[PDB]
Amino acid sequence: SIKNGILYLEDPVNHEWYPHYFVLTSSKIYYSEETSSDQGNEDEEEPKEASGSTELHSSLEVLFQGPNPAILEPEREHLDENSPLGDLLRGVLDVPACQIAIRPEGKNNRLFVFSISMPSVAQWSLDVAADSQEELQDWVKKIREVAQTA
Repeated sequence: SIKNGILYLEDPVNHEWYPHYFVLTSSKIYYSEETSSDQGNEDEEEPKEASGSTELHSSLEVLFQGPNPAILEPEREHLDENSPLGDLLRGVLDVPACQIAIRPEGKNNRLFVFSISMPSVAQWSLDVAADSQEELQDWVKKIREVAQTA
């Protein structure tokens, strides 16, 4: 995961720019719709909860899982750790075999839009736009940076 942000894309659902999540790996491109899952595990439908006269409550253990809690597993660093479990990739592609094409005049009120296309897949043509003109230009350079090193 070298790059991560909210990149736009003409969704086939309504054929229009849609702000969907986007990820960039050293040698791959991922994308998803982003579900409504975000720590939504604190609301159970029950006839009111009830606490007893017995419980626990320690301290100093929480701080041992704050400042970089990924140190108690010296197996891999800056790698695909818990990727296929705590993210669930919806889409994937190969970045080291495509050709980007910045477009200073996409369409439908979109001057900043770079269209992608691989010369060895099926004459395909993708389109993506970044809110920040910098993120857009920086995104293209990255695709070329990972492609030039893969």
